[PDB]
Amino acid sequence: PSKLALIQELPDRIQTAVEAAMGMSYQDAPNNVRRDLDNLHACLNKAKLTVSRMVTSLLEKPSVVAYLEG
Amino acid sequence: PSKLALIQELPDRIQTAVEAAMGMSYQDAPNNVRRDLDNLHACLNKAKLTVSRMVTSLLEKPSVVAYLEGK
RNA sequence: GCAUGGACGCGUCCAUGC
RNA sequence: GCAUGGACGCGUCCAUGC
Repeated sequence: PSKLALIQELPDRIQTAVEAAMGMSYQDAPNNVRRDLDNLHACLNKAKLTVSRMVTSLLEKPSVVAYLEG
Repeated sequence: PSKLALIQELPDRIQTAVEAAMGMSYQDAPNNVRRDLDNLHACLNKAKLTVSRMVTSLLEKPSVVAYLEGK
């Protein structure tokens, strides 16, 4: 795969690494563990959004884009 | 794949999604582009570290592990 | 109270782009 | 000015251990 692709695929690959964990349910979990698992969801969500934002920043830099392809 | 395994695999599933981009070399690129891609690396290493620290912090809590296991 | 992890708010500084 | 990322400081909330 080309470098431009390597970066464009980041947000999705990360989507994949994480979808299983934050796709599981903890309806029976106690209030204190429910809060901790919710904190995990927030942590993953923020890592997901950050990478996503980072890549959008990278692909809006005409310089970075030019290099990634020629 | 139980709930416990589901969470234990995180740091690894994350390394996977990220190693391709991170193995990529850009040492032939211009200085400003080299800087942004270093910032990319800095950024991704922090995401991996945050998640790992989160998972470890979680798996050290007897209350949460008990739940994930099934007790 | 001490420490750890995360989220969030305020500010300082560094880099990059427009 | 705007945007993104990183470092640092201060503060708030949650959780855990002692």
